[PDB]
Amino acid sequence: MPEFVETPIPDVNTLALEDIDVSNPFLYRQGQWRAYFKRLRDEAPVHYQKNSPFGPFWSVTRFEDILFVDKSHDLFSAEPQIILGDPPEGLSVEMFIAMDPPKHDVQRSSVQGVVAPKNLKEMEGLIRSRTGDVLDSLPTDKPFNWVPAVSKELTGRMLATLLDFPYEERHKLVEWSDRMAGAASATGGEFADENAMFDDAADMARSFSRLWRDKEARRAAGEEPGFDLISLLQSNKETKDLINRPMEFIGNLTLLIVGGNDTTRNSMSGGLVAMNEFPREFEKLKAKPELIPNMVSEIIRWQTPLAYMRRIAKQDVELGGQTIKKGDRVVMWYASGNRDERKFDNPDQFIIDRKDARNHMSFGYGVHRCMGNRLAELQLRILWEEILKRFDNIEVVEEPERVQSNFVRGYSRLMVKLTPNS
Ligand code: HEM
Ligand SMILES: O=C(O)CCCCCCCCCCCO
Repeated sequence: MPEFVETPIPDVNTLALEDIDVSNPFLYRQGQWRAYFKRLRDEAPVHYQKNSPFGPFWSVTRFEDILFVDKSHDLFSAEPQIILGDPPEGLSVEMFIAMDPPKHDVQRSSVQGVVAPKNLKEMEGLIRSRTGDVLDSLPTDKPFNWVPAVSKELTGRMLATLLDFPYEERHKLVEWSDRMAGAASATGGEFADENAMFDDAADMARSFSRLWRDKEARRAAGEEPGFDLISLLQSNKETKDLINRPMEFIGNLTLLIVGGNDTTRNSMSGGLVAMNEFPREFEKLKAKPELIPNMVSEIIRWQTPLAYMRRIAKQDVELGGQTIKKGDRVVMWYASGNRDERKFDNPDQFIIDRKDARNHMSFGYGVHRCMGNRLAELQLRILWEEILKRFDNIEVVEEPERVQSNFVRGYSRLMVKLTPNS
């Protein structure tokens, strides 16, 4: 697993169509991703790259084509993986995000109760109060890094709540999730030490087993089950014994924590970046706070926290005037589709009252459409409500540092200065 070392990305018009390689995990940081995807959308909407560090792959970059691919599980498989590359040999974990129907459906239906409306309504007060306390704690006298202070802080707490994982150890959930989703061989991310991946897998399984048993014993001793996933699984006849199917046990708990880890964090960081590029939108918001839910959809579209999901063609498929061969990897570039002017007028503008913001494809479409979508939107809505209660302005004071990945579109440093109300 070689490290990816940053080099300057040239202008896309310097290249031949055939040599456009969008697997490069520095395209987002260097701010080249937009022009690169624009050339793909306009000149090669269904595009084969025969030569990449991850092997050959197709890129699908227009909004309508991505819908078709994502919705067509009869034609494209999500197995065995949904990142572009491969996980390191021997620590593939099976997750339903990378499974086809019918097995996908059974696994998803066994956990979906944790984000049912009535269950999210139970989490709401705790989300609000944490959000409030975090924001109350922030300094207003000087800049600070919003990423660890707010985005990661609130996210780590949410992950712990989802499993009733011991609160004081929540950092481990985030760490385990980062290392899994950031493997160099998978996404071109910064994690290239396979030993730490094996260590984490071992520790996770020890820690999740211990928790499962602890929660069984607590329930038997008469603690009321909570709104978490483990309580939910222990309530249903079908999942009461999930610990004895180790692959589904680890897979489902892992998927749930990875699912809302960097996505929600980067949505939280992202809206401040968008507000800084389009500061009028923040005045519009203060004047019409009822826009928050639509703004949340706009933040998610604009940021597009996951750039893609990957599929394999189950058979030959004609698309965009090209022939995708059975067995070929195909990458649905949501980051491109959400900036497709054929769908969205003024795609690169952040417009918090954009009429069709809700139609973004940041959550995908079809049978793998993000199961946590309402939980993400809930958290974002609450963040901005609580921001509006406290702050007349939120200024980004330094160019953000962006994460190295072809999959995560994220921020590691976001220096912010707050100005309180009165
Ligand atoms: C803004 C935040 C988020 C974004 C952008 C996001 C994005 C996605 C995407 C793109 C998919 C796959 C779509 C496809 O293949 O068609 C997905 C699946 C999933 N997400 Fe999220 N997600 C977010 C938040 C969350 C949260 C908070 C959770 C859980 C607590 C979560 C849990 C899941 C799960 C379980 C799946 C698997 C769905 C399936 O395979 O049926 N996500 N998410
Ligand atoms: O080793 C493996 O199988 C795991 C490597 C792939 C990591 C997949 C990350 C899943 C992202 C889920 C985001 C859903 O909101």
